[PDB]
Amino acid sequence: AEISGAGASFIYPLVSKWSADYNAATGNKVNYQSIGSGGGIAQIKAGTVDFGSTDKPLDSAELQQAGLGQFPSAIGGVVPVVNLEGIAPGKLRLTGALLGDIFLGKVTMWNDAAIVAANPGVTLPATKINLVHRSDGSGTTFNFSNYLSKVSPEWKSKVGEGTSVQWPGGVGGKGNEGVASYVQQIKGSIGYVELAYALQNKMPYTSLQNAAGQWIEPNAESFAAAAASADWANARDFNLVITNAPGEKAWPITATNFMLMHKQPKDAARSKATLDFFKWALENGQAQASELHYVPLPPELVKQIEAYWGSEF
Repeated sequence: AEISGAGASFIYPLVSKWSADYNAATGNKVNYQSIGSGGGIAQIKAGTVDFGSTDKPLDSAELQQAGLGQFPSAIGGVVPVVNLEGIAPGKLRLTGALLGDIFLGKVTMWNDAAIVAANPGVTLPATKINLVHRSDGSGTTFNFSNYLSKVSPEWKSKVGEGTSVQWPGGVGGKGNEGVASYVQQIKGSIGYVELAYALQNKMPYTSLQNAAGQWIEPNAESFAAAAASADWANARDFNLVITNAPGEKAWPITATNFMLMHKQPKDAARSKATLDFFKWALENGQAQASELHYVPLPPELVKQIEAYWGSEF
């Protein structure tokens, strides 16, 4: 029995692993196309897939208009990644305001006084910062630009947030893989990817300062610390963005991937089979999530989701 899904590259490393493990355990096949959140929303609204995947949650008004249900799948994090010589992953430090100024093109050199001051003892080149951003409609760009809007008033007014924004500069890469590839190809570059892409490529991601003023390294622990303040119980359709999370251990660009399905499917058998996969992922696929440095959904959230499936589908 075969289900089809498409969307967010943010969750693709996890969906791929779950699909292989779910097949071993049940004999069922899950097919997933990594095409970005914009692509995911478009394909599910076109009815070409059984599920769409996006890291930008849709609001209740949009879900009602489209006849869709929405639920989280797993929590991850967006991380700034760099191509700098002699920098270990996590070593480079940026505040949210400084990261905003870099992506705005206000801070254009690696030896800019703010970068040097935040990184004592780090050797920085006297070269241009080469920006890399997503070219496609992206949930990773949504969570990144959403975070930047909260910590940079100039970013909020000039660029704002969304699956696509008007980037002041840089090159555009397709998908998280395309941003990773461009960062590897260009010396002195800076991009943003979901943590699993920095880890599989052995790329230097940066530390970021959280709203509590602590220097944080992106990992399942810091993502979980950010997720700990999420009020999922009071969210409608799980519409909640968890960037700039409070508290001492939170990674400031923590994000949730969401799955989208039709509340009244034309194929009841395939829709039931889709929910069969997601129930397995949330109940039996937590080790796989932790292994890839995602945060598996906690039990109360899984209960809320299963109740949502019951009432909406």
